[PDB]
Amino acid sequence: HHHHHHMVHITLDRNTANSWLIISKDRRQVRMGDTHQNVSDNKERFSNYPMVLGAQRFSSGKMYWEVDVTQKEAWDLGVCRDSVQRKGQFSLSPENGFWTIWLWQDSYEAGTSPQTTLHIQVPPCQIGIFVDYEAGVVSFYNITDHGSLIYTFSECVFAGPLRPFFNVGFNYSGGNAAPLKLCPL
Ligand SMILES: OC1CN(C(c2ccccc2)c2ccccc2)C1
Repeated sequence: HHHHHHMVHITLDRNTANSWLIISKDRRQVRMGDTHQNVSDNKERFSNYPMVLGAQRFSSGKMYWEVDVTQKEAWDLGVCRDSVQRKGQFSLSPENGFWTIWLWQDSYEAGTSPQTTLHIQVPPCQIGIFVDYEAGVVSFYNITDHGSLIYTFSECVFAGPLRPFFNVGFNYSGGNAAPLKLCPL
């Protein structure tokens, strides 16, 4: 892929984070804490899952960023509507305003309803996410495997401003503490 030149500088929005997350000073890394991180509750925070949004809002154009997923057993990545539900249980689906992929129990899947099996030959250490707002496209690329395509959502009905979306996953196993990191341009 030759999407690199629509590169945008993404930072994380502390105010949207689940109360157990730790966001780095530079707002480019997030990880699961071992407790409540001593923040007040607010209506923006994802309550049930270890999720956080990027600060940037997109309503036009083409945008590209990269995320490091090294050493993690579980995570979700992609974009979502600014209007997504924050409290209680919900599925990741385009009907609920999410365009995502994930790793879970040694398989990769796209967040369709129902979920779609992904075919990845080289487990990725870094993921590229490309959004074309006008075309209605969200695509995922395997940076570890020369940028090979992972998945394309097309005919997307965004229905509002989009935000970068992150889930660091639970760490019941003790093998998923590693952070998600926004990679430099
Ligand atoms: O793995 C769980 C998280 N741990 C907490 C904990 C620590 C001591 C006694 C009981 C509980 C905790 C760790 C660090 C900051 C605040 C609380 C045990």
